[PDB]
Amino acid sequence: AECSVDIQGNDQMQFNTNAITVDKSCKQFTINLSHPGNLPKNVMGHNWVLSTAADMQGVVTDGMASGLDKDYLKPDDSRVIAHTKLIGSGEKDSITFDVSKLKEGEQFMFFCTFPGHSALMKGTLTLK
Ligand SMILES: [Cu+2]
Repeated sequence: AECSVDIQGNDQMQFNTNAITVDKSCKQFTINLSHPGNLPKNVMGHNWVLSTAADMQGVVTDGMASGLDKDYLKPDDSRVIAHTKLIGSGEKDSITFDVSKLKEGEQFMFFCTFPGHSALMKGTLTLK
């Protein structure tokens, strides 16, 4: 019914949710990411990245090593199901993905891959 979620990342490196539900009747699902903090992208950038639970650590680790120009994602990373771009204070970005990409019998996590943020900026994404 709701086939979208609004999510915020702030200067305190908090997402305003750590559990997202995706209604299976949704053909597509949309994440609307915003940055209500004051700090710029280069030191407080936030993105919203989706992978299986198992793939999270790898996506984070390799993303951190990728650098700012790459939005802290490994280019062509096969583990990344969907992702917004990286944004700083006052910016916003949306990503819409096909719900068909989420199989039953699997665990999914969302997270920000800006260096260090995933300690706090992460959570679960679950079909409903
Ligand atoms: Cu972040």
